[PDB]
Amino acid sequence: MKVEEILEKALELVIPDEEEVRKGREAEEELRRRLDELGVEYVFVGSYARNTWLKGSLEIDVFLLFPEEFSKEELRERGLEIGKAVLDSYEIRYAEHPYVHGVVKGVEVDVVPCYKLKEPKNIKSAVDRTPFHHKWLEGRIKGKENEVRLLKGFLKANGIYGAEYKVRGFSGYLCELLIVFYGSFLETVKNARRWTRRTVIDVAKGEVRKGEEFFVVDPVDEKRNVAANLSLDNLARFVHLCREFMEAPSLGFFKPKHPLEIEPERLRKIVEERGTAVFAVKFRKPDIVDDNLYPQLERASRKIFEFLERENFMPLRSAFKASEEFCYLLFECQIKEISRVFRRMGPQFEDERNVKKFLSRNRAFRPFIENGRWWAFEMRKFTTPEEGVRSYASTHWHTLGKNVGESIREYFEIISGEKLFKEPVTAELCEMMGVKD
RNA sequence: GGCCCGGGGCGGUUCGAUUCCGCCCUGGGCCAGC
Repeated sequence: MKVEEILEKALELVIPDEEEVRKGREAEEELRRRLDELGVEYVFVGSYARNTWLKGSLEIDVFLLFPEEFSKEELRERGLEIGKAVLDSYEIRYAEHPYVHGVVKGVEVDVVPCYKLKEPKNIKSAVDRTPFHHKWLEGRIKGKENEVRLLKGFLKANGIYGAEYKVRGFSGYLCELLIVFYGSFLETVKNARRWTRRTVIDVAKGEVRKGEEFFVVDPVDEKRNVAANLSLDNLARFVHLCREFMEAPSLGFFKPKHPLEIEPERLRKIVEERGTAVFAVKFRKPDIVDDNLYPQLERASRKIFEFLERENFMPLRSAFKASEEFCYLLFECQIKEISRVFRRMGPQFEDERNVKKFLSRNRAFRPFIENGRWWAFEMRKFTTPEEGVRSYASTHWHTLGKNVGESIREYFEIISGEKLFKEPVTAELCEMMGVKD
């Protein structure tokens, strides 16, 4: 029930078992031969090449080295030809440039084209930098592979493992740099508790300093921040997570939490107890990749949240969920209904010119003075949050992300009441309201 | 696609807008993809 005790039990959940390892080995061997028969110049990279992959995430990464002088077109075409001839099954994928994904003797494989270069400068795509990251990591991580797995298991279990937009957490590469720096999972965790939003971790200089933002400098390029996409709040959840684990080590820190679903009836009662306005904007999920979609759901959610606050509906928090089918932007406000009348600030009494224009507007109520300036009573076009967002979304669809906005323009609706509790959003709502138990 | 910085045009709203809500062109930086 002590740190060392728990970590020994944790390796069991993070380290791949013999069969998963053997399987991976037989795929590597078979893949090596198929490539050598074609006399292809390649290099194995990633967590599989450095035996640092988390149990259950076996995936082999093969990068095809190409002469610096080739056109990007050659790399894709020849790269496609090679992946095609060497994979049991294939499928083109797309990052900054297209590549090939597939299977070999049961395991997931990525056949990626890149330039074989000496010295990081002259890098044309992120994929060119990968081989360099690999060379730097291969000699320094050796011997600490399980410290990397324990760290990965910890972040994954707690929903902040990857660096893609759906997570905004800690990439694999970042985890290995963290181990090379701190020496182990426990040391990483012990020190992370002292991290601030101004921390700068420079692996190459073996230094830690104060910067303007959380910055983990890439050993292979000092101008690159490896944790660039680690969100501020995620950085915060990690720090607090380390403080907790060191205070009461548990195996539950490496185990994914059960969705702990709640019956909608109880949900309704809680929204009743809160006396707030809870609603969602439902529309169709545009057919695009998570990496383009989630940042859009974030913008759309934010723009609307801001509309709600300047409109005085006192928004508490927002959320959002995607599905195969639709997208939901969730909201909770403190004001279910606001009066129709509100007060507008006018000019100071001395301003005769502007006071006159301020009174020229025929209004239903006749303005008044207070503290030296005129004020007017005006009437709102809407008096409820839902009613406000129907207006906002209908006319400001274009500011909600290129795709999400285009979809909301062609269709959207606002759900509330029971009708909401029946949509695939009860989990997001529970996280958004702090529902506990 | 999203984020940061900067140019040139507009619409709306307001007593009053560079200053709030937004739309066109447009220069550079960065992020995810592995």
